[PDB]
Amino acid sequence: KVYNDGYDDDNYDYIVKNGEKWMDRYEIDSLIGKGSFGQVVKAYDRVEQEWVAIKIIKNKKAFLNQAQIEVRLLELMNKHDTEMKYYIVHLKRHFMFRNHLCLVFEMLSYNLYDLLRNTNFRGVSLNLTRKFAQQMCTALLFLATPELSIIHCDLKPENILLCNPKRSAIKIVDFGSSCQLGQRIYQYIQSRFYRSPEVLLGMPYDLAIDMWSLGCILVEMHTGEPLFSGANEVDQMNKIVEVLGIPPAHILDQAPKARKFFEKLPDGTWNLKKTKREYKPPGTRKLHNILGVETGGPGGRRAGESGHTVADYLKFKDLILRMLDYDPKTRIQPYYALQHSFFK
Ligand SMILES: FC(F)(F)Oc1cccc(-c2cnc3ccc(-c4ccncc4)nn23)c1
Ligand SMILES: [Cl-]
Repeated sequence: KVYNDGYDDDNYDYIVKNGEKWMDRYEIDSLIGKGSFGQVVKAYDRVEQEWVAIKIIKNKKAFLNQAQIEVRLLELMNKHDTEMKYYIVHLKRHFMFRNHLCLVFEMLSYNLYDLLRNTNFRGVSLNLTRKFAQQMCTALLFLATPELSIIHCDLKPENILLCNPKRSAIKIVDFGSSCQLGQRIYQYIQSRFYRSPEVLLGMPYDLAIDMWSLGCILVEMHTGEPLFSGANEVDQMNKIVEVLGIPPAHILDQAPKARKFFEKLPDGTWNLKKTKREYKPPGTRKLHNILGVETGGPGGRRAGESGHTVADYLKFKDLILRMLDYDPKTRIQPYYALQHSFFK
């Protein structure tokens, strides 16, 4: 019958019903949320006797194909992360159910965007930020293992989950957009706020694009707001240039999409194309002041508060700037990010 025998909605999602029992094994409790891939559902595994989160993929070839890549990437991670000490959500198994691929995960709590909303977008503390930063650098270290070389390609606050509302532990979720070094190279990957300059410029990219995203995420987690909130690629590039200046000439010379944001003057120098919206001149929106290094943190909301010293902010800003290096050949890599003084 049409609509998968009446089991699916107009968006190829399985219509979730509380209390349903799948495979005479999973007792579905309730829907947790939806994403572009489909839905995540809270369930009780009768066999293992534990709560699980089941990701129900949309009943559509394009989404099924992405989930098949995710399964392959998580299974290859499990072969190297059997202790699970590396901070990636753990896939327990998968199965097909009513023409939906279902991935069974350990149950986690809500995501880092939800954590910001509980904060009313005032940000979490610098100490909590440091703890988040340390775990994500360790995760990026694990993904950089040569036999893995996995690029997540969609790091953002909604793709990082707390294990538990009362603890600082986090895990990275959702590898449906992910890939390994040496596969297809795409335009328009990564969520726009977190999209690296390499990808905007249509250049080849590697694991460093996740570090760029990480840098943007960490500032957001403390300020409460995206660092670079582009409405489109040109706005996105221009907002990056406000904080970090014009990209180096050697990179723009190599960039296939450079002329979409920049032009060369007769003397050979690269300048922003003018499109209305007017931007701060390049490099004048100093991150020193977005973080309010000498002025009580973002918006002054940390004035008079311990664990927020000027030296802490100077170390934080230094680490962030290394993560937002324009050149992916020198952008700080996970191993050395973990030796930065912000963590000592
Ligand atoms: F927003 C939606 F994701 F739809 O629903 C949500 C929203 C807030 C949390 C979760 C949640 C709780 N415990 C887990 C474990 C894994 C996963 C996951 C794995 C792979 N890909 C995506 C998610 N999610 N999850 C799912
Ligand atoms: Cl600065």
